[PDB]
Amino acid sequence: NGPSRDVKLTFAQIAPPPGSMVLRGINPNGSIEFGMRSDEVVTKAMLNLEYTPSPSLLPVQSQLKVYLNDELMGVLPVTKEQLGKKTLAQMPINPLFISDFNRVRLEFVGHYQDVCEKPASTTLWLDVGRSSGLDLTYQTLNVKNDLSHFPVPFFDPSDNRTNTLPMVFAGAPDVGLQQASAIVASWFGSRSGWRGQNFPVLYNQLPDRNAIVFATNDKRPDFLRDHPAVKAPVIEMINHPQNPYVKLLVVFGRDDKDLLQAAKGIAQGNILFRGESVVVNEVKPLLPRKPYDAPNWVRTDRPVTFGELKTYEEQLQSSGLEPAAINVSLNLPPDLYLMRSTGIDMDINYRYTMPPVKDSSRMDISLNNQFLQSFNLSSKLDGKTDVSIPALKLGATNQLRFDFEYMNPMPGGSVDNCITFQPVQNHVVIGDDSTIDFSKYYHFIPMPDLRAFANAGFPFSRMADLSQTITVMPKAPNEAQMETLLNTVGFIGAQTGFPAINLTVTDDGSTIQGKDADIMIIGGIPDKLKDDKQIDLLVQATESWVKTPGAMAAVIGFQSPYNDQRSVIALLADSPRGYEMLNDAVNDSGKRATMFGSVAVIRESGINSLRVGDVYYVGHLPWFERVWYALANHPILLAVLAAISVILLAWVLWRLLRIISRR
Repeated sequence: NGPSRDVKLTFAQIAPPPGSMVLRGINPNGSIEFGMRSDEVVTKAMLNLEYTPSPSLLPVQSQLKVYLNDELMGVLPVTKEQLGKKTLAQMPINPLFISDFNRVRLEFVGHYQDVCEKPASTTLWLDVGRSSGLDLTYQTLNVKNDLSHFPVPFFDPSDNRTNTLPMVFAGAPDVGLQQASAIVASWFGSRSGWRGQNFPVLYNQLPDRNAIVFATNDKRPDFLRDHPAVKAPVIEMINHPQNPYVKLLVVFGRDDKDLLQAAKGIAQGNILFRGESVVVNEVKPLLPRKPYDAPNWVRTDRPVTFGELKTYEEQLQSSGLEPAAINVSLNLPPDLYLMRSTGIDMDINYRYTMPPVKDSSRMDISLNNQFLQSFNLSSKLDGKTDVSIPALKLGATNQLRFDFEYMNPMPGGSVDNCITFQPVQNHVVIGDDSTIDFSKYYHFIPMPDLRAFANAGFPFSRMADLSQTITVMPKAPNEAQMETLLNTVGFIGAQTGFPAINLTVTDDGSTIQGKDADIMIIGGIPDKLKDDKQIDLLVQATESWVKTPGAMAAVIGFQSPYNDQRSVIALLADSPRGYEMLNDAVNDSGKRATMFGSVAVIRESGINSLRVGDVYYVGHLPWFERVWYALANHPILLAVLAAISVILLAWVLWRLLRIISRR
């Protein structure tokens, strides 16, 4: 037996509630995409359809095929009495061909006239209902308990849903255990990517999921008893003592240092986990990380050529009668200075198939579903394309999708004589020689803002490995403080492409005096003031603490009075219920992006965002070129400065004239 999940997914083709997709004679293919977890087995597959055929098609000579993976298992011909009203459709699918990946697509073949039919006509059309999709039930399988498939039993990069793995601790962690948990949590985030993370911690209890257990040979979580003492950090894959269906991950050691060493090995040496009970003895770094070298972010040392931006094999080309929209996902750091009116040029060298005659076909480059510019598609077949695309996103993932719109050439040809021909298809490819320029750009941005932090985590992800980062926690943190820390570092790890293994966590504010690093505030300050006046009072309340040493959830960020070059970030609450709603506010991207300014108070109903305090700037741009931007805004003042220089020239000329006369 075992637990089973009954998932329900609709057609992969876009179908907004305003209007569902229609299978016409020009595009009769509708594909459904799903993936397996490499651990579940399909027990019962069911497919439901609600189709309404037009009454202008022959019943017998019109059918639709159902494909699971390049094969058919049944057809559903339309009867004479079915052409008018809607009817349900039940089609079982044999669960034998579902190994790891399937493309369930349906094709429509129909006929409306015998002696002469016109392809891609309007009189024939098919549409499906809203509730039309596969109904397959998964089933948990007994894994062979092998550690070589890391991290497949914990996180398989094949699901479209967010993961949720708890991290049970030994109870009341200390200064030497929090940092190791952050390192492991961050490495999951660097692998989670856009799927999202959720890390609910526990204490002295074991859940019914694939959790992770931490032990230091002392104060074991009341189920690791009778285990002999270990002389080395041992990582096992023991199962749940009550049911052998979930897989845990215990980490052993002798003290705080031992567990930290084991955690670093997991996040770095993931390619040599063999068998079971893998031990690590010596893992040390050799070289630091160059600034702004996150794998997800595009590098600026030399212009890239879409070589590492493919992240797929058959993405830069399309085929078939209707070519698909080729898209490229790119992320850029938010440090690119604005107010330059320059843009980013392109060097696209796409090649296509020669059309027969001048069909006036056009190709348009779209950006975030917005029309930008269209070109011609005739070469009497390779065309150089240079364009500076404005209006980027600067922090969020912005796509550069563009499609190839082709009209049917010679639809009927002759009207008096019936002509029938097979539909001809064509291919298209963009090429890997197209480059974009990021050679010499300067880093400059107003620092006291949370939009950059909420989109890319700039105030903390300056270094890929987080060489300088200071986090403070109250003594003996409860579930809330650990829960909000693990998600936050995972958010930083998710945006970047390298786990944070060099960060540190302290327990008091005495060690941060004079330190040149990234100060981060997590926990709770005295919260007693009324709801009316948190806009201004909280500004000095947190500042007074940094210098020396129906719930509320406020995130703030201001200048750190230690270096005048780094930003502090503070997360405050009053009740554990506040932490839970604060985490839910940042986990989802639906409303988290709607957060700008310094102070962002989280309320039960809505989010009130405002900007207060004195702003400042970050980065190191040439001071000589700074005046160029300042003089740009002041047009009248620039003329006055030139006039003053010209007026002073006359005084020098008068003195020169007197000197010339005396000469």
